Amino acid sequence: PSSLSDHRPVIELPHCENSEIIIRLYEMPYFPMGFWSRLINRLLEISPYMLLRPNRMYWRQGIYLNWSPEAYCLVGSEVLDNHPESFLKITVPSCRKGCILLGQVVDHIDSLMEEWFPGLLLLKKWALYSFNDGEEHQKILLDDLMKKAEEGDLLVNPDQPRLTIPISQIAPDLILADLPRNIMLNNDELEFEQAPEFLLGDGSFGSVYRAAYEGEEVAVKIFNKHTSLRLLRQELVVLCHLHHPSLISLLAAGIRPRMLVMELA
Amino acid sequence: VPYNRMKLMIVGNTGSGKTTLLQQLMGIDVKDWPILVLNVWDFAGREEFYSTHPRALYLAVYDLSKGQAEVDAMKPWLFNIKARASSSPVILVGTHLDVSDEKQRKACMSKITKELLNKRGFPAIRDYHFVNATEESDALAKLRKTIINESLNFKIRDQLVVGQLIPDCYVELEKIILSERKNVPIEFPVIDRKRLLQLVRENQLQLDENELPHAVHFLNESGVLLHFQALQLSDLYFVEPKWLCKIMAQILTVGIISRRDVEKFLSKKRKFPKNYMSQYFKLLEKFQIALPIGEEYLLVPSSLSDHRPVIELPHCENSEIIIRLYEMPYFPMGFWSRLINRLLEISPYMLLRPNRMYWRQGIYLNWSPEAYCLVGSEVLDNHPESFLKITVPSCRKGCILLGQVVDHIDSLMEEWFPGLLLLKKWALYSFNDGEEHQKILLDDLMKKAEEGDLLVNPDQPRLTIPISQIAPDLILADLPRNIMLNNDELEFEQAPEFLLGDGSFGSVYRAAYEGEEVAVKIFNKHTSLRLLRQELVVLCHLHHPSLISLLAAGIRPRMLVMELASKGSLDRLLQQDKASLTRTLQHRIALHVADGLRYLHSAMIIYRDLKPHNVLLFTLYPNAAIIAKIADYGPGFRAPEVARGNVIYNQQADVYSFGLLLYDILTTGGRIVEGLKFPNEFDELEIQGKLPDPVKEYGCAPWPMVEKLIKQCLKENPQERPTSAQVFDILNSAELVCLTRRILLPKNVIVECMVATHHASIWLGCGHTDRGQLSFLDLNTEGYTSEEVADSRILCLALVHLPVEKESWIVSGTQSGTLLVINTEDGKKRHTLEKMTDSVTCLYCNFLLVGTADGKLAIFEDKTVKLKGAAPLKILNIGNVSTPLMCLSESNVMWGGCGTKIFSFSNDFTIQKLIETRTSQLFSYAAFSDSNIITVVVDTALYIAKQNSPVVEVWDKKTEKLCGLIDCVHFLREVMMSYSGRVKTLCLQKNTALWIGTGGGHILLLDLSTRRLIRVIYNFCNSVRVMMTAQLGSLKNVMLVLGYNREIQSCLTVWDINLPHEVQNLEKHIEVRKELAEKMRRTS
Amino acid sequence: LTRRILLPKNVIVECMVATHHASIWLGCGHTDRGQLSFLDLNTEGYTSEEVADSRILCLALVHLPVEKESWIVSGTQSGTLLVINTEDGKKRHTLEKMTDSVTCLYCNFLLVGTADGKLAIFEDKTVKLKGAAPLKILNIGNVSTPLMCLSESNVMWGGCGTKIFSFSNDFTIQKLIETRTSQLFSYAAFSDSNIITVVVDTALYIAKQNSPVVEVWDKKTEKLCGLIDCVHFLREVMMSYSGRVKTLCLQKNTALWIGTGGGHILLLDLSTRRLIRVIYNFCNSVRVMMTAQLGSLKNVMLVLGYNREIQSCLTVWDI
Ligand SMILES: Nc1nc2c(ncn2[C@@H]2O[C@H](COP(=O)(O)OP(=O)(O)O)[C@@H](O)[C@H]2O)c(=O)[nH]1
Ligand SMILES: [Mg+2]
Repeated sequence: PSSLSDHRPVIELPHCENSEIIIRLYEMPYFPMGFWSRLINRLLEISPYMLLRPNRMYWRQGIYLNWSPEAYCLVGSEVLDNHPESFLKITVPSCRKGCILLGQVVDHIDSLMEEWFPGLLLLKKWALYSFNDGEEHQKILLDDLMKKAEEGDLLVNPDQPRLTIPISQIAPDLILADLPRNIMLNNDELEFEQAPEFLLGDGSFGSVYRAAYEGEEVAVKIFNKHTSLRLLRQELVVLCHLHHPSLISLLAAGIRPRMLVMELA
Repeated sequence: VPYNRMKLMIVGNTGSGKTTLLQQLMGIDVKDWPILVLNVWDFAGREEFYSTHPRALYLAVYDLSKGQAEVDAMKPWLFNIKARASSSPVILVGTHLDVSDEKQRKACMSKITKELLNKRGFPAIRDYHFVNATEESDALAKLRKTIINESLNFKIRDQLVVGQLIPDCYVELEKIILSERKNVPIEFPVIDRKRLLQLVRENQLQLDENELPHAVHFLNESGVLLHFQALQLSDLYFVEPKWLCKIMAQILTVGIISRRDVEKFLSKKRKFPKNYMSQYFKLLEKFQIALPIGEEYLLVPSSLSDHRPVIELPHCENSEIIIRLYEMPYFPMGFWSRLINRLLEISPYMLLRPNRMYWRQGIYLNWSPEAYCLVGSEVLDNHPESFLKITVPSCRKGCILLGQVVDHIDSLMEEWFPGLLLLKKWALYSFNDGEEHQKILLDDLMKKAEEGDLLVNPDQPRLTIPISQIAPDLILADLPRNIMLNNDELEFEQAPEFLLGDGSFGSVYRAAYEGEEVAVKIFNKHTSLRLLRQELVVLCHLHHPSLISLLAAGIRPRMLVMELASKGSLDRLLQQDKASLTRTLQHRIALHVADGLRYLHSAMIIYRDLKPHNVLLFTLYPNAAIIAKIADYGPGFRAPEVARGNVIYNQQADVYSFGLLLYDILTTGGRIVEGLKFPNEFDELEIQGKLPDPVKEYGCAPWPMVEKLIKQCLKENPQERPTSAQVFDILNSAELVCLTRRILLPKNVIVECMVATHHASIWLGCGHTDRGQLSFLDLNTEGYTSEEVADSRILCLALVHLPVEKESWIVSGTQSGTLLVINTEDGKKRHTLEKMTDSVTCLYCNFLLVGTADGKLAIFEDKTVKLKGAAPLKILNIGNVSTPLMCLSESNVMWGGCGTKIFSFSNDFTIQKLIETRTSQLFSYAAFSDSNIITVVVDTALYIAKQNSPVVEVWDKKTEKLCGLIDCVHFLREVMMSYSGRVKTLCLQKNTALWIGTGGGHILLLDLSTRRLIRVIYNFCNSVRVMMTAQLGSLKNVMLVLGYNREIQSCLTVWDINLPHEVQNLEKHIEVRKELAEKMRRTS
Repeated sequence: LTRRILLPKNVIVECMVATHHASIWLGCGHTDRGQLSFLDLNTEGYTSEEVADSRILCLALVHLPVEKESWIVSGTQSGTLLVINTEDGKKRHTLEKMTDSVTCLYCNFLLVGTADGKLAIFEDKTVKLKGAAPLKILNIGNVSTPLMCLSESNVMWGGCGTKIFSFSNDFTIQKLIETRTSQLFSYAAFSDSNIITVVVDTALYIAKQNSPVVEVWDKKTEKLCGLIDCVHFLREVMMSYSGRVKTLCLQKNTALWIGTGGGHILLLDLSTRRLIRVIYNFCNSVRVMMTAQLGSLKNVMLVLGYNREIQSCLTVWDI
């Protein structure tokens, strides 16, 4: 109900320690009233089962949702002392179900950034993290995190190498661990040469080649430095629940190469 | 102080004129009469109080113009008076003399000189008068003088017997309370605030355990307030007499009435809490105002029609029915309402509901033409004595009904109308249908029952009757088939060598029955039959595995054949064979006793006698279905509460007694039992409740859980003590059995690592401070010390044992990367080995393996480490600056964790395989898979726990493949942010038990052969830090679990390594006996 | 045949014997003196003549085809035995008076059961003598324990008090079963009772006085084989029906007829112990039942009872 105030109820949560949760921040000074009405309309679509209608508590500029002690998802606006630039904050527990809830939410937020703010892409994406429970969190610009995601290593403290953090915890929606089990790319089965002899076609995202995934010729979409990672999962969203004999099915994704594997015949 | 107040009880029948008598002299109208202040209670109407809740003088008032008939009517009143206060004075006053000819006066005069003044059974009427009218009279002047002088004489009589006079001195504080209770203004005068009122008046009679009970006792006897002591509205609900009497009397007058309609009226009359209303109804029962019929109805005995409804019984010929008569001089007041309450529960099927009818003076139950029952009053001409008649049809069900009826009648009289036990019992019979019945006393039939003969007509031998038809309750024909005595099985001699014991009931002999050892109770000329049947009633309907059952009864020689214990009583075992008394046996005994108590308490039976002398053992074999039983269900070992001799027994008394039994079991020496030999200290000790620490005082091996159970059980306050149901639940625990020790560490001490000495003490690290501090725990004395030994914080400890060189050293790896090596036999021998290039993350040792934070593995030669500054044999680079080594396991090939890879080593320290486990992310969740390995357990598969994972990975070392996942969250998800589900440590036992510690205070026991949850051990502490497997100095294997208990508290818990087995075995044990309980109860 | 034979109003019968060759002798229970009545089944005729001072307790037929004569022995309350020739009612003989009253008779030789538990045995042709002494006398019970059931079905089963006897060819007690041990089953008031009727085939069927059940005993091991619950069967039927057993008759095809004290007669199959059929409301109270053949040799059941105005009724029931 849009008639509600921006009240934020004192709800005791599970997963109170820093390592118990995932925190994603979206910075922008102001999100023109109506933004959160559109946001909640798209937030009231979240359901990890699709890959239950819990005691959600709408906060006008965000929502509680609740889900379960095991997996929950809080989304809403925030502001800090001496930090007038407002921001969105997402809190899910550090687990796959939380990752799923997060992944669906961040896609809804970005689709809103495309919808409510066409062409704006402000909207700074930060991974909030800590090397020790009870300590102060630090922020990673996801652009730099993606530079490190390419490496596939942990966040390594250069001054104290003894402190390292899994990138997948830092940003669960960066590495596709929340996919339906049947489409996680088996890197030991994707016999993809990437040579011109395998070229089938192309597109704005990059190029289409062929590969012997699990011994079968499949089509492969290489997101060749044309907004990779992002477009890849957005396509996966379209592919999810897309089931018809006349259509090209998904034969596993592949976030590490940014190469979607599709039906070829 | 010299209390000068006395009660005046005025009794008589309605219309006597007794109130106006009182008026001139000066349910129940209560007023003071200062003369000496009398508390006058005028029983105006039929106030059952004289029987429902009976320093007083009785004034018996009757109408002389009615005559001798009225005199006889007063016999029940006199009986009742004698029955509760035979020593109290009675003044008999005839009224209406001004309308009664002296003919009646002298007729009644002679009547009382012949039948009351000189007749036993009545409370020796002290004096008497006749009064013309309540206008005034010389007779009344004399009566006043008589009342005064006689009440003085009475108190003199009390001084002669009781020791108290009309100025007897009572504690002044009780007198004060009387005044405090006088001053009470409450809308619904029910008092609980009395505790506060005690505190208002300073605090007098401060002995709540003794003086308080005496004050209350006094307050009822003195006529001040009302306790109602098994009601819920009893102890904490003191009620104004005026309301109790008024409201209940009114409701009677406001005959079957539904409960609900009564509730409706009551809720408008006086808005009582529904809780109080449930008690209200219970009070109506206890005060004989109304009896429960169905759960929705009340009988309301008073006012029931007194015109016995026309009932035509089936069966007419003499031989078709059985008749029993009870001759009485008069029925006691309330006799019938009490009798009815008992008879309503009769049923020939307890081993469709009956068409019940009520006469006030009788009950008719129908059921079926096959079996029905009529009980009611009948009177014959020329036979002043009133009497009961019981009629049942002559068949087995009819017999069963008869047995129940006569058992209730005799029990009624024993409890409520003793003195009669008069009650001439007659049986009716005839030798030919169509003729008249003949009477015979049951005593004579018992004489014939002993002969076993037919009743034979002394004039004509051709006419005989099979005794059973006349009296099927003299011969035990109403027994369950299961307990009829088979005379071809029972084999006994009654010879001296078989005598097991005796008592007021007769004697007990050892015998054989169906090839088994049994005990035979013989009622050898001790008011038998009645005692026999009482025991039969109690024994039947109690069918629990922990009780001694009945193995057939037989009237022919009047016997009860019961189970004989094989190993004898506990007391003997305690003093004769401690070797049998193992920890396992002891626990099982405690369970079996607790069950018996739970059962008997649910059966509303207070045992009142739990001592070692009453516990019987049927086999010392620890793993048996039934081991201990409680004898004879239905000294200096008393609860301090009941030890006062001024309270009533209840379940809490038994619980306290149980606790003492448990204490006695704990100390197998029976040390407090040995204390009995000096009873002057023993009985008082228990009264004091100041028992010594069973461990420290007697040298008894620790047994926590039980130790606190005893403390919880033996509390001074009855309301604080645990219920017997709860006691059992506590005893029903594998944790109870297997927890052996618990040592708390000093406040604000944090231990991050442990090394037990395999030979009885533990070396402890210390992560509380930021300084290399080494602590030490002595398990033999629970001693504790600590000293700073290094600069940076100690991370890992390891024991170097050189039995060849006869020495051993503690290797302390720390944050600085140094290795401090200290001789266990000499604290002065401290030295440092070659410093590592990074901190030490783990140690293992033969070669001393040092795993450092930079992924480097140093290997030191076995003895070489003795030298200061010694270098390692060789050094390997496994990981890197960001991938530290964290685990060296071995169960002679090494396995271990390095970042996210699993390595393995040969005896030449060469790498035999680097298994990258990152690929497990295809299953589970990538942030769990991608995390540093904490520990590696090596069995027939590898068990991997990673940092902050909730999932344990199972790997096939033979093919290097993921073979399964263990979801710890799932297991605790099944259990109803302490539930983090984070895996802390893994220990593995070669009997398939897998021990998994976690973030919260839980330990999971899994079955390696099936990957299944055996049990969740929990509410251990705040968080589990480390777990070790270690052999004690007794060679017993235990788990050493060190945890946090945030108030930074930490502690060491020692568990019996066989916990997994105890969990399963106990569960089985409990279930088997559960089934047996149902088996027994169902047979009946 | 089911012939409903009615006798004169207030006629009461205490004993019955039929000539197995078509007529029945009946004892006049309604009188105060031994009167002997006689029913002619061929013409439905009925008469009576005085035979004794005391009443008749039991009648029996003595037949000597070698002598071409037959007699009715009258066992009376007096203990005397009057022998009455049926070919000549005036030709009467006398057997030695018993020590007590005669409860039962069975006739080669005549067995005489008495109230004091004795069994006199009179040699067949002593029936022609007056003041004749018995062949042999057995001491079975006593004054408190009467002998009452003589059931040959070639040895004699004896019902005396609570014990079952079996007598040899020379009157030796072959077997003795005290049935008081049956109290473990049933109910003591029934178990402990005088035995009235004993029926024997493969097992013994014991009807005790005032019992609603029949005991079944194993003649081969002397053990209780089972119980027949008559009142149960009447319970199955949808103070007139007390269920007390009055008489047991048994045909070789296991047809056990149980006459009760009411108007019902229970026919039961002893090969399965299963109720076959109840005769409903035969009379108000069945007294005795006898298996016999008519003049046509038709096998009928002589069901004698009362329709209480005592209306004695004999139905010549169709077997
Ligand atoms: N003639 C006469 N009648 C009396 C005497 N005392 C009482 N009664 C009558 O009895 C009545 C009092 O009865 P009460 O005491 O209220 O009834 P109770 O409590 O049921 O006995 C009054 O009517 C009196 O006049 C008396 O001395 N003489
Ligand atoms: Mg009055």
